[PDB]
Amino acid sequence: HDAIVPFSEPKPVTISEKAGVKFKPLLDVNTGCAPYAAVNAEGETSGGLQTSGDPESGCRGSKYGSQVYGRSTWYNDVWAIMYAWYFPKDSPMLLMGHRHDWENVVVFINDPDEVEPTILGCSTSWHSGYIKYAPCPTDSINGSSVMIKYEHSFPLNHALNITKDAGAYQDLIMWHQMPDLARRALNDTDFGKAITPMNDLNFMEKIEAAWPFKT
Ligand SMILES: *[C@@H]1O[C@H](CO)[C@@H](O[C@@H]2O[C@H](CO)[C@@H](O[C@@H]3O[C@H](CO)[C@@H](O)[C@H](O)[C@@H]3O)[C@H](O)[C@H]2NC(C)=O)[C@H](O)[C@H]1NC(C)=O
Ligand SMILES: *[C@@H]1O[C@H](CO)[C@@H](O[C@@H]2O[C@H](CO)[C@@H](O[C@@H]3O[C@H](CO)[C@@H](O)[C@H](O)[C@@H]3O)[C@H](O)[C@H]2NC(C)=O)[C@H](O)[C@H]1NC(C)=O
Ligand SMILES: *[C@@H]1O[C@H](CO)[C@@H](O)[C@H](O)[C@H]1NC(C)=O
Repeated sequence: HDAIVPFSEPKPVTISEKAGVKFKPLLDVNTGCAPYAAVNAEGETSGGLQTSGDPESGCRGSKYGSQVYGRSTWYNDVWAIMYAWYFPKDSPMLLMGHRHDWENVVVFINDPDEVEPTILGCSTSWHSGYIKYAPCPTDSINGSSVMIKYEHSFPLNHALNITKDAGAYQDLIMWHQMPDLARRALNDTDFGKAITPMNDLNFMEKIEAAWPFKT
């Protein structure tokens, strides 16, 4: 329980690293787990938590701090950045819920190599699909940080959506900055009902599913 030590956020050097840090979302959590690190540098992964009668018990926050995962690519001449969070359980009241949970938002900007790139759209994970916004509404943008809420509405489990309430930042690690042992684990580990969204199997399919523009 709470054994995984997160990666530190390295000081950004490349275009994509700098943009990754610049456009980190704010995450506000409502009645669920705080985000936890899913994997460590040695490739061990979180065991999650069994479902129980309280949505937050055991997962109010790691003694090691939190993590947010990032991965980016050009797609259809727009720059797409995925931010993903891992939670040890998703266990709402009245619902069966499950061990493990992965959520993500995809932020779309015009070009990462501008002094002030423009957010063009944003898509928030919703039970394997997305809620798509084009444009990303201004009231949910805090500087260059989209404001995201993790919450549940009966009769479905937790999901993400934009919000006007400012949350908090987590230490960001980008896919390429994790050691090969960690990427191997994120590529291969079975999280049951939760699917790791930025690993090599799923990332491009997810970016395509997240495309919010009326093309
Ligand atoms: C995802 O988030 C969006 C953004 O907040 C949600 O859309 C919003 O839904 C509410 C419905 O409660 C709309 O609220 C307004 O509320 C008053 C209540 O008195 C109503 O009278 C107004 O006519 C108006 O509908 C709000 O306009 C709407 N915003 C947008 C941009 O659509 C959306 O429901 C969330 N989706 C999920 C699945 O949770
Ligand atoms: C998920 O990410 C991991 C880590 O980046 C990828 O595993 C790494 O990539 C290849 C897998 O084909 C391995 O290289 C191969 O090693 C064998 C045995 O030494 C050699 O015969 C081949 O010529 C090739 O060099 C690499 O060792 C492996 N690393 C680890 C730690 O597993 C994996 O490919 C990714 N999965 C997907 C679906 O992309
Ligand atoms: C923007 O985020 C900060 C925390 O990062 C918060 O203190 C502030 O109230 C937010 N402002 C708006 C307008 O959302």
